[PDB]
Amino acid sequence: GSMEWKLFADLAEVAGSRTVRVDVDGDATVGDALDALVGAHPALESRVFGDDGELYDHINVLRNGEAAALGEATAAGDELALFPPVSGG
Ligand SMILES: [Mg+2]
Ligand SMILES: [Mg+2]
Repeated sequence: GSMEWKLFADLAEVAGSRTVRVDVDGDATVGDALDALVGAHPALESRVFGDDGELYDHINVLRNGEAAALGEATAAGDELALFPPVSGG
């Protein structure tokens, strides 16, 4: 199904977009949807994933308003969000 990522702060700046539509498999996880996002906007890759290819602990991923693990299922119509940590103390 199709779903959309909303990007904020530094991540929206790096991607050059505040909203990205992705179309993933019916059994796609949030992690699969995240890989689709990065494929569309590869500049995000260094900000989202560590050297090990794992999501950084300090990146906040939401699915429909709630904290989401990358293993969570998705559904057509989902609104996913990525928030970075703030730069200030
Ligand atoms: Mg990398
Ligand atoms: Mg390495």
